[PDB]
Amino acid sequence: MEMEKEFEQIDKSGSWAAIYQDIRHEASDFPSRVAKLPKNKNRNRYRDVSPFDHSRIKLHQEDNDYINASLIKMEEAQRSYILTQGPLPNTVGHFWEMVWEQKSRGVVMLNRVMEKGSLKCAQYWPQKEEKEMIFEDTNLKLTLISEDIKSYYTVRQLELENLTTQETREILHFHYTTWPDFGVPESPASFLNFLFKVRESGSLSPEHGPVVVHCSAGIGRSGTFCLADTCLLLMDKRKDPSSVDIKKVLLEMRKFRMGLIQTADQLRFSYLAVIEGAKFIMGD
Ligand SMILES: O=C(O)CSc1ccc(Cl)cc1
Repeated sequence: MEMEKEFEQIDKSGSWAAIYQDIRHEASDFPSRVAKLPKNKNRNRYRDVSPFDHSRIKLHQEDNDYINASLIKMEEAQRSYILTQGPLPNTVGHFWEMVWEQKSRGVVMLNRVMEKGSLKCAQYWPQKEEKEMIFEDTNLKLTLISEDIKSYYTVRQLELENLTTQETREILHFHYTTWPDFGVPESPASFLNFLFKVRESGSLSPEHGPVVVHCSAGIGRSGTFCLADTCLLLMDKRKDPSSVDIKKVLLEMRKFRMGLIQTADQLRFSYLAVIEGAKFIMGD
C-alpha cells in the first residue's frame, strides 16, 4: 500500500498512537546482560536504554570492552550504522576509541549540549583550533581544523591522532542544531537537506566503517535518521518503490537496538520525510 495513502488514512482517522503501540507490542526483546553488570553502571546515561548483547559494539581492550552502542546492519539496503548515546564525562575517551577502532569517517549529532535547561551530553569536541583535547585513558588527540556554520546545521573538520602509532585521520562532525526542545520539526525539508549533506561526504558509503549516530539516548532522533536513509535507499534499488513498508523496516532495525522512534509524532515525521524525500529519489 503506497505509504502516502496509508499516511492520509492514519491522519484522517487520527490513529498515530495506535499504529505506534502496535510496533512497540511486536518489537524484538533480546538480553542486555553486559549493559546491566554493576561495573558498567556509570557507562549508561539512561537505566531503561541498553544495547542488546548480540549487536553491541566492543571496545578493543581487555580491561572493560563495554560501551552503550549497537551495530544496525541492513542487509538488503547494504548500509550499516552505529547508534550510541550522547557521551558522558567518563565515556568521552571510549567514544573516540570506538570511532578509531570501527574506522568511521563521520559522526552525526542530532541534539544540543544543553536542552530544556539540562545537560544532554558532554562537550566531547574542541571549540578552538589552538585548544586541542587529549583523552589520556584511550591515548588519543583531537584537534579542530575547520568549522562551517549554517542556519540548520554546522559541519566541522576534526583530526584524530592515535598517540600510540602517530597515525592521523580526518573525521567529519555533522551537527544538526535546530531540532526543537519539544515535538518534531514542522517541515522535513531541513532534515532531508542535512541527510543529503552527510551522504555527499562519503560518510555513509561502504569504503568507510559505519557512521556513528547519536542524540541524548541514541534511539529517538537517531532512529529517525537511519529509518529515513534506509527507506529512501530501498526505494531507489527496488523495481516497485511502493513495496517499501516503513513499519517493517522499523521492526527489522529494532532487532538490533531497542526503542528506535520514541513517540507517535517521531513516527509521523519519519513518514513525512520519506514521502517528501521520494520526490527527489524518483527523478526530480
Ligand atoms: O587532519 C585533518 O583532518 C586535516 S588537516 C589540513 C591541513 C591543511 C590543509 Cl590545506 C588541509 C587539511
